[PDB]
Amino acid sequence: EWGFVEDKEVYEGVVRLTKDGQRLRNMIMSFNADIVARTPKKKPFFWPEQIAGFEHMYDGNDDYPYYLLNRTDENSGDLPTQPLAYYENPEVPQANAYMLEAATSAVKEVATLGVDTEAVNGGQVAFDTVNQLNMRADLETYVFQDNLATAMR
Amino acid sequence: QYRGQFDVVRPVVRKLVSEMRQNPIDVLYRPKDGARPDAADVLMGMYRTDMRHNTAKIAVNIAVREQIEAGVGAWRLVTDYEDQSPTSNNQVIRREPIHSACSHVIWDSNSKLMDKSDARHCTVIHSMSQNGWEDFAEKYDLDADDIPSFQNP
Amino acid sequence: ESILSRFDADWTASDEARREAKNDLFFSRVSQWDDWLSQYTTLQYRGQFDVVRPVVRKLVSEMRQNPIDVLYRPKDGARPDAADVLMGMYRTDMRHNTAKIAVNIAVREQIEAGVGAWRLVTDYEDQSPTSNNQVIRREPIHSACSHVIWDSNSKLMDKSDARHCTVIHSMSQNGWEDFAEKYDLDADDIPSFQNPNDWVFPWLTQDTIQIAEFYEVVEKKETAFIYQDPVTGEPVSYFKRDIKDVIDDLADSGFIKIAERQIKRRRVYKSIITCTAVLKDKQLIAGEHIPIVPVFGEWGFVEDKEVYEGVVRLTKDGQRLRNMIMSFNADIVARTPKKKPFFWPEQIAGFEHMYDGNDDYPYYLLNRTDENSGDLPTQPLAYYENPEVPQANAYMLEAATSAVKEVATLGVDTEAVNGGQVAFDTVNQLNMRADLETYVFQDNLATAMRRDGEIYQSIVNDIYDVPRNVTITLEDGSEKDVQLMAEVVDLATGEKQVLNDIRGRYECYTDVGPSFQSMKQQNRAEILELLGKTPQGTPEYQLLLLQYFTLLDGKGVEMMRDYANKQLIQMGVKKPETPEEQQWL
Amino acid sequence: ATSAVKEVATLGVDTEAVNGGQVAFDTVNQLNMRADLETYVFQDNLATAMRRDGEIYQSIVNDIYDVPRNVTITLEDGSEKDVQLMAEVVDLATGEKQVLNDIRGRYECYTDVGPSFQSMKQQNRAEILELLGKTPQGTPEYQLLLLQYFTLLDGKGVEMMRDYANKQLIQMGVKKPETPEEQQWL
Amino acid sequence: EWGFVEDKEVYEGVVRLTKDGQRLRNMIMSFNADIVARTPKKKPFFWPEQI
Amino acid sequence: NDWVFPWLTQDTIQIAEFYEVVEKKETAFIYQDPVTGEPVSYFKRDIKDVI
Repeated sequence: EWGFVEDKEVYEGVVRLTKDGQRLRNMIMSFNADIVARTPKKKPFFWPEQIAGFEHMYDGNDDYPYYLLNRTDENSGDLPTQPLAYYENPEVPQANAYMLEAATSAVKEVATLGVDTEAVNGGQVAFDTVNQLNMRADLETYVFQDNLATAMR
Repeated sequence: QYRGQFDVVRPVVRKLVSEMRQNPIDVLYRPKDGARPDAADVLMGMYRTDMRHNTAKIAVNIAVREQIEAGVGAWRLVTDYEDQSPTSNNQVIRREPIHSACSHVIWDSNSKLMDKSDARHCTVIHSMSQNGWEDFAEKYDLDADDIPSFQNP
Repeated sequence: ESILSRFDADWTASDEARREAKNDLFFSRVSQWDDWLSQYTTLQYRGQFDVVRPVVRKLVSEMRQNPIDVLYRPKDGARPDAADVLMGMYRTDMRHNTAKIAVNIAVREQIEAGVGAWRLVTDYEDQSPTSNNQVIRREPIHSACSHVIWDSNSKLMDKSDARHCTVIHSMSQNGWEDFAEKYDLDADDIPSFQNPNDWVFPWLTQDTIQIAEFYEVVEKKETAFIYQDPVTGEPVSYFKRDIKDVIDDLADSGFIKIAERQIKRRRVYKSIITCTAVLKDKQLIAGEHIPIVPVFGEWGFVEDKEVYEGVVRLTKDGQRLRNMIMSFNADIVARTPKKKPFFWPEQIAGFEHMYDGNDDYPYYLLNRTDENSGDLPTQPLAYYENPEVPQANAYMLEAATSAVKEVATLGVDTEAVNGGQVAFDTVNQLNMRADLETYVFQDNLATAMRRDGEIYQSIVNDIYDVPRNVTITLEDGSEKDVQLMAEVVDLATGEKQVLNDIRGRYECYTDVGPSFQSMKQQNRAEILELLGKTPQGTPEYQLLLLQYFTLLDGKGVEMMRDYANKQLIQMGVKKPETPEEQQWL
Repeated sequence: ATSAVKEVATLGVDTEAVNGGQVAFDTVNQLNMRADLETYVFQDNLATAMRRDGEIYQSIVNDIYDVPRNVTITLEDGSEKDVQLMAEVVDLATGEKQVLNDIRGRYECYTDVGPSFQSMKQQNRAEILELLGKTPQGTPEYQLLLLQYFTLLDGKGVEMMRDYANKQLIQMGVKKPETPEEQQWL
Repeated sequence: EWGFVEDKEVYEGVVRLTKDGQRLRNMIMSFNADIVARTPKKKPFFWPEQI
Repeated sequence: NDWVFPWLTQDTIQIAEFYEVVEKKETAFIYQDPVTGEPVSYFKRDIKDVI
């Protein structure tokens, strides 16, 4: 089942509809599986002197006190500085909502074929009419070419 | 990185494969009144006295899936005229569809529908099958070094 | 290089692991052990995820639709053997396992994993000769196809090619005493195979000592009726034909040859495949009927071998995120020493015993008295964090809700038909009844003869040669009782082992198809409605008199067989099997 | 996390009525019964016979008859003569054999595997999971029901199938009870 | 009647999902029971000059 | 017994008796020489079909 105008017969098909259309799914893969390399590396930064200590810090030994801090700082005076923001966030979760919904809608479209309550001259479709008989490609029982016959004895 | 999880498009056509239940469409050789019905003595045994237990009814479906997947072809036959101990009329024909091997096959002849005589037989090609190679025993067996050269896909 | 045959052509298969291990072997493992492969730095405390199994099991149990019970199939073409007394073909079949249930443990994994059948001892195992019938069949055991890659496969189940391909079980030890039933073998067959250890040998199992048994391998036998000519003395007189007639008969003219199925023979030299090792010294076992039926499925791929079907890979990386959220959550509670109570403990931790009793109203630790700094307030009521509550992963997986389950997709419909029976019913019924190789007419051991013709009565045939007259039953008689009044004791035609071909030897009728047939199934199975198809009538009830008996094989109810059959009189309905009731005058 | 526990406890989720929930685990049952019988009845070496399969002493009653002269038969009339278990002439061929050995009697009588119900007039009376009253009726369908609701066989008062049927109604003859002797007159 | 892998094998139970299937419910247990003893007296404190 | 574990009970007091382990019984009466050598005149059977 192929339609054509140009000498290369082009298919007519279903699954090729949404191929790149639903790459909208891979945009969750383009964030958490790929550009997640932005990894938080969250540092509370206020008074650990210089950040490089001995290995005890991130191994979590039974010795509790985390104090690294002592301050006599650079000369400016009467002014703060606020690190608060830190690193990054998840990406603006709005505009991505309807894309997947449209793809899935086009998907529930292909689940509608000859839809009936039930029965009432049921669900025969194009593919049945074309696929019904290879028995009629097997139609041959000496139907035109007759050779074999009973011939009692 | 980590890819090959996508898939998930399948189920849309999984509804289209399952209609096979009604694919049989049972009907058996309705006679006419213009021929001789008195010769019908053998007719009542057509599905019986020759081929009775028949697996090939599933072989239709093997073509049914690949159909929506891709084009549907046809393949080799072993003559149904067989065995020993001759018997009565006993004729029905068979064909068992295989899976694909039509991929790079290129046909330009007619390729619409064939009820009647038409083009006889033209082109059959398979790439990297095995099948009846070492089974040459009963056909010709002279040399068979011919083996044309193609650009393999 | 002639004798060696296919193994050198089969080395490209078993050379090394390549891609047919990592990709394929996921077929049967998904239900077991774990998922992740390449991703670096995987962490601990969850060692068995499952999160596959719920997919397959229930739907594997959704294939149970296949009783398909219709039996004792009568032959409609001509007389089947023995008729009324032969009903017992299914005798030993229905009692234990086989097609009724054991197909459960037999088929097992097909769509999820590789499928097939496994070993057997001899063929027909029952000892004692007797009058009854017998049916015995396969009893495979354990899951030996994982690493198996066996190639001769281009086609189908029923193919006429080399039968059952090749037979090897991966490793067998108990079997050491199982094949001990042969004659005094040196017991060391010492095969050398390479099962890749990557030279560090992670697993230590050393099992060896494997054999293979057969005699006729790919026995090639065709019609080939006397095709050759004596003139010119051509070599290679090996016979060939397609259709018997062609040239028709040159016989009555000339060319008398007349040799029938006696050949001093050469056979194909593929032998117990190996380079330098062969034995082939006087062993004979039956012939290859081989009722053992390994089954092999069908799905899409270029050609030759395949990466076969599985449905679970949609979820595998939907699984990974349920495992990775424990990488984003359970770890940070361990990364947090929970609260560090320092706002101006200038003296750090002194007086440790103030942590003894953990009450101590006078906490202190606080004085100021320091260098020049200035007042710089701090508000870590949020501590220092950029907290992200998992809002993204939730919806990322909400589109994957049904797709992370993605199964049990079948059997969805209102009611009745258009239901949950897909090709797998007819494909696994192809795992059941579709084998053409078993059939009936096979003649090997003595199951073959029924009456046998007695192999005697020729010597007694002289009675019809007696002179004077020949007369049928006369002169009454009284004590006769049972039938078979015997003087001539003569039959016709002949009785032998088999019936030849397509006469009398047929096996099983119809195909996959209706569950209703011609024997008295009306009875107790109707789910919704009941009756109204055949209401009352005056002849109707004398029609339904003989119908409704459900007996099959009963005991107390058997007087049915009497009926009115004493005197046929005005009814004379069935004209039945046994003359013994009806023959009195 | 709740969605994990819902998965494992589900076996054959179904609505109601037909299309039941039988699993392979149900078949452990007759794997256990077969784990009994074929470990017992598949070997009978000694005791099947009650006393040595008749003790083979009684054969001595054969003493005078096989002599070629005439043998006494044809009881003159008789009324109460019909009672079971008497021995005078004792016309019988050979005798029963113990264990298994040569001829038939070795291995017999096992269950018919299938749905829940059985038949000793049972899946006749099954009904249950599919509606009710599936029995059709007709005018002489009550001669099928001259058996009526009789069900449990050997019971004391369901025994009506025998005594009530034992004499006067024998003009019918559809019955076949277990009763030993009868005959005699009216 | 179960599946198989090799030889005879570690037994597959329905409890293989239930091992950690309870998961982190227990984490809400972490904040309450005995760990108030770890916390030294939630201190309501201000302007307490009593020296 | 993992020798570090405090658990008390050690002694057992009970046993069992083997019977058949790889013990082969054979009948195998047929098919060997009547008179001349009688070497290995008794051995197991393969096919039951016919001589």
